[PDB]
Amino acid sequence: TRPNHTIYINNLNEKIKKDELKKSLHAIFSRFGQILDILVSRSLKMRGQAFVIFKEVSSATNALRSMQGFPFYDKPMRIQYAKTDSDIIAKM
Amino acid sequence: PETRPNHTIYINNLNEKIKKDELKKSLHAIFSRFGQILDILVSRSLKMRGQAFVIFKEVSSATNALRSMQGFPFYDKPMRIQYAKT
RNA sequence: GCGACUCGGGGUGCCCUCCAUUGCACUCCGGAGGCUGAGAAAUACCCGUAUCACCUGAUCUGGAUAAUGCCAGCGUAGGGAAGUCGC
Ligand SMILES: Cc1ncc(C[n+]2csc(CCOP(=O)(O)OP(=O)(O)O)c2C)c(N)n1
Ligand SMILES: [Mg+2]
Ligand SMILES: [Mg+2]
Ligand SMILES: [Mg+2]
Ligand SMILES: [Mg+2]
Ligand SMILES: [Mg+2]
Ligand SMILES: [Mg+2]
Repeated sequence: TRPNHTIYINNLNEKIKKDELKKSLHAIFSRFGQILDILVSRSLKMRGQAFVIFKEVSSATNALRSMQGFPFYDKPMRIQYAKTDSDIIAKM
Repeated sequence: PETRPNHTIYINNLNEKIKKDELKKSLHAIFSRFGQILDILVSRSLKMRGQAFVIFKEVSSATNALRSMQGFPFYDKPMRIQYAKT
């Protein structure tokens, strides 16, 4: 896949609240770069997943490569580059 | 706000199920790497459950502490650390 | 001041217990049962100049709860959709 400012994370523990996820996710991923936002959805379709939007793309690679498979609340987490830019990015 | 940087750190999202006594010990170890520790305050109120303070002798210490352990797994729950107010 | 009509604005969460789901979103709602609410999915409810819906602050603060804007604060904050008819 092509690099993107946004990394796609899944296999997340589904019982974690949107806000703890956001908060906790900012914890794991700050290191790599300035984050613009973390988008969580618990809707059947999008539960257990999340999108982390990075100001820099070097940052996302820097994150995905490093945090790949790393533990998160009792279970690993998968990371890939998002398939397409996020709105907040697109318009730039 | 502004996260104003000082020598004490405030961790939260800590595992509520763990004995506060053991928790303090596990907190001393894990953090005694970032320098001198003047004291660790683990919370005891059914409202402050899951949080604690780590008072470092030096401020720089607290800074590396935060950074490094930020989001670090601890009893199946990523730590979250910031500076304590004032 | 209530109230109609017309058109428009808006939110849809939490899990002490179960089942289903590994899902590429910004077109913002799975099933049972439980909680709050007017409303947590229906063109249902609510609202249209507003200290009288809702948003942004807020990944905010304080308290409670199984848990959640559940209750406070912030909040005379910054935004936010009007004409017509009738007593
Ligand atoms: C489907 C659904 N939509 C909306 C609500 C209502 N709702 C969700 S958040 C909120 C009010 C929050 O007010 P708040 O922001 O806490 O006032 P503040 O503390 O900012 O002063 C309401 C009424 C509901 N109970 N169910
Ligand atoms: Mg139900
Ligand atoms: Mg508010
Ligand atoms: Mg609160
Ligand atoms: Mg309120
Ligand atoms: Mg109350
Ligand atoms: Mg207001």
